[PDB]
Amino acid sequence: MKLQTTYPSNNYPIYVEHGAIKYIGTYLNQFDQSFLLIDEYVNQYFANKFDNVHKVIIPAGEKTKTFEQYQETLEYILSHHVTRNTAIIAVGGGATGDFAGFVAATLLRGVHFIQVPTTILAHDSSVGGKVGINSKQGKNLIGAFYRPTAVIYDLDFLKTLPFKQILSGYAEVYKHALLNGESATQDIEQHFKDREILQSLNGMDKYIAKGIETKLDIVVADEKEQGVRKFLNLGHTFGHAVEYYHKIPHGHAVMVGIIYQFIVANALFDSKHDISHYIQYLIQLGYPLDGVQMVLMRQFGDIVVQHVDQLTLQHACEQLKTY
Ligand SMILES: NC(=O)c1ccc[n+]([C@@H]2O[C@H](COP(=O)([O-])OP(=O)(O)OC[C@H]3O[C@@H](n4cnc5c(N)ncnc54)[C@H](O)[C@@H]3O)[C@@H](O)[C@H]2O)c1
Ligand SMILES: [Zn+2]
Repeated sequence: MKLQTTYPSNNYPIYVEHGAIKYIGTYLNQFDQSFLLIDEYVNQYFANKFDNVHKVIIPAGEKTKTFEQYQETLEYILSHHVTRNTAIIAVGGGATGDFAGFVAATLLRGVHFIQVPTTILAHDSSVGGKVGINSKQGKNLIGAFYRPTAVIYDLDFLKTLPFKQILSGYAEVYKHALLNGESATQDIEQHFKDREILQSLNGMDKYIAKGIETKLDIVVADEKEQGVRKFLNLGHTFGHAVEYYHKIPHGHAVMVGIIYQFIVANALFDSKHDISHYIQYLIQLGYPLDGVQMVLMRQFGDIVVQHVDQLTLQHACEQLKTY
């Protein structure tokens, strides 16, 4: 399946399929040089699937998204007397994509950029143009909006994901379903009903694709997060925090924030959200359970963005600790 952005100009394809890795060669030709920036671990796993093109091994996961690693990689690459017709190919998860993407965005004011996502959670991150690094202050505080030349998503990369990464990635697949509606949420809940099915990845393809289409509507609609793209931050308000203190996986935190979010909506609008229902769903999936802006779902199809006071968040956290 090939998806494609529909902006008034400068659009990119999104190849989602088992074996899409092939499509990378078709591009590589039209580039002077190509820098294969690949994750430390990811390189171990697929160094062979890849062996004018240079491989740059960067730290694992979030370890590379530092301002320091940003200077070193740009410098190292710059030393290779590059040109504006150079491409940065990002092989790895969301962390490498963001980092490599920020290098590609700032190198010579912007060079060519190929996204090669290898995680479930990367179905979300490789789409939309958000790239960047973290700051000693907080998460993705420094970055840019920069459209890749193409997104090449090969589903076979997913076969080697520990369950920990499956769970983490699922949170985003599930967030999109939530944002996509009540019918898509009950649809995905019934399929991925337990840890076993989830861990097997059976049918994740369809849901991943569905997830990309959902976001592809929102980001083409509101590219710079000036309107509806803020709905994508569902459960990231409380998620982004929890993550930075307990350093759990990104997706694990989102789920906790998605629960939290439901609790808050119940306080304000009294949505009558079966919190007990969502909690049990996380338990069945195998999730280890151990005015501030905010994207709140008042009802499926009625997503809102508004401030919330400490007292409401204080009470929303009280309720959550119940579980
Ligand atoms: N719009 C956006 O740009 C956006 C949206 C969502 C999340 N994010 C960012 O993305 C990151 C989270 O995504 P992530 O989970 O992919 O991060 P990640 O890069 O850290 O990948 C998770 C782990 O999986 C390993 N891994 C990668 N591919 C693998 C594979 N096929 N087999 C086995 N192990 C593999 C990595 O080495 C890493 O240890 C965060 O840094 C977050 O801030 C950005
Ligand atoms: Zn996210």
